[PDB]
Amino acid sequence: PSAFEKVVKNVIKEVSGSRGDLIPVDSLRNSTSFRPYCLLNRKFSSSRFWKPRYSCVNLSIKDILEPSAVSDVVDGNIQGRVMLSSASMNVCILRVTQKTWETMQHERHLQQPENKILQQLRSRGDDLFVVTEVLQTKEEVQITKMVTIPAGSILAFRVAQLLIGSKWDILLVSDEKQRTFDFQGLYAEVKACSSELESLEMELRQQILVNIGKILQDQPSMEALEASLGQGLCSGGQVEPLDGPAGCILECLVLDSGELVPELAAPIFYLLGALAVLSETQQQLLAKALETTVLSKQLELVKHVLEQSTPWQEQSSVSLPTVLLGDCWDEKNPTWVLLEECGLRLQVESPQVHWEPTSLIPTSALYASLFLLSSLGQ
Repeated sequence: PSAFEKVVKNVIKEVSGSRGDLIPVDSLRNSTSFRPYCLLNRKFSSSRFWKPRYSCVNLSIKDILEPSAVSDVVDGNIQGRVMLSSASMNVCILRVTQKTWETMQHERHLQQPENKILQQLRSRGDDLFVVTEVLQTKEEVQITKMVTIPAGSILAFRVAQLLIGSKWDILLVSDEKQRTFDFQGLYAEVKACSSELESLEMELRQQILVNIGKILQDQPSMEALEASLGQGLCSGGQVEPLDGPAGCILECLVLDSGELVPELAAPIFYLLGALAVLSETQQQLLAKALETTVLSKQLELVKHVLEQSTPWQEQSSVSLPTVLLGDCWDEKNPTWVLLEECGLRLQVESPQVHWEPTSLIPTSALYASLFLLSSLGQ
């Protein structure tokens, strides 16, 4: 949360919606992408405890069906005003009624001859969502570096997964199971995964670690890596070789031909997703600790924060064994920042951490990342 993630976290927290998942916007330069009726894709989701970043398809919805338009954005419901941490800013929300969704679901139907993007997306198994309610600004606001935010700038949005095939329809109710085209289970997932890694050759492991530690400093490598893995997996066939440390890992999963080994590549697809959700500063600091054992502690602390925050709906608090980290626990401690960039606010006095529901998804993966990376090196 550098500069502009702060005012967005204020607005989504004060008037948070108990009707559905209110996803926050990330960059102010990308806010136009997430307008109502617009489209976003998210990669495959082989887990329940997280769902990686929603990425913008850079397309609306009137252009996937037959006749073009979308229709129009309805429901200006001005959010009156908010409190900040000048200091008096009015925001507004833009929604599209399910009535207009269902008439346009019956008015226009799917455009079949779409193979440019619709086929590039199903080729990987990616979920597809439409932006269904959005929260934008009314006032041209100037907040303190000084920054200006123009009228209509979007600050958060609600999405609706839609599935394809014979009929297109919208999922206003977020069913995490249908695809487009407790902690007991969490440990069950990440331990079932770490099983298929505990059967790998020794220097096989250490090569993937250092190569992952290499692409830990460069996301585009990871995005393409996560891409090749998803393309080759739920479709089969041959994967095109890749360069850089993205390629040096890829070469560990193609047989001799370009075809992947599922028992050996889906788990790295998994770990990859667990790294997808991390913060830039977060994944960077994680890169230097791969070659050490100071992951088991990080694992064990994070295991704590999630084993003591159950049930995961109520804004709870947890105390942590400061004694375990060895080093003086403070604002410049590794595990402090891992959890702070994880969306939690910490303090030295017990209870040390303040766990929110917003950070179940990120903290989830922070455990998984630490579980598997620590699982390679034993």
